[PDB]
Amino acid sequence: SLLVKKYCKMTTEEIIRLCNDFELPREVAYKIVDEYNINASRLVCPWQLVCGLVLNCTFIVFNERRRKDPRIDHFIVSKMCSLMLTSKVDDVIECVKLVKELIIGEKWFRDLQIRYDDFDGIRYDEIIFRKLGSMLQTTNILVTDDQYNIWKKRIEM
DNA sequence: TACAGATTTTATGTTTAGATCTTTTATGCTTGCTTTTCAAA
Repeated sequence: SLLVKKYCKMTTEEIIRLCNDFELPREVAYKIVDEYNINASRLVCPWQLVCGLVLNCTFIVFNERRRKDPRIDHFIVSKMCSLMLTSKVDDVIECVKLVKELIIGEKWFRDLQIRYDDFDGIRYDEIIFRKLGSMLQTTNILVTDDQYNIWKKRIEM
């Protein structure tokens, strides 16, 4: 598996072509390249770092269609194990959980979360009522209005 | 004015909460030396 081999050396072309497999814009891929170039000589398994960075970027870039459809979350992680030569899925989840704490406090990741409105999966208007202890926050019991509208369109079609 | 009772004043004892200083002991930095896994060939 690609998550096991150590001390690999990579080119910029491999990183920028692996970034375009998941449909990322140019500046996000450039920030992924720069985050790799900062920690170039102080790295053990670069494939894990690149995999988890392109993951944590493509949940943020594709959060709204993940809210539209949940199985895309099972589609991006299925595309990753079909490229990283890894049989199981839990290694990729532990990989992204491990690389998440390395970029959490940085300015570019904060600006990405601001610009694409991810904030660990929910809007600012929802997270400011969840942290305040507002009981009037939207609970995860009923479906959303857009989901009800597209379901009613599916019924009428 | 006048005296009985209530309250204040002054004085001392009892117990608790806490400060300050002193002494002995733990701990952390410094320097030198030796062990032991780690990225590279």
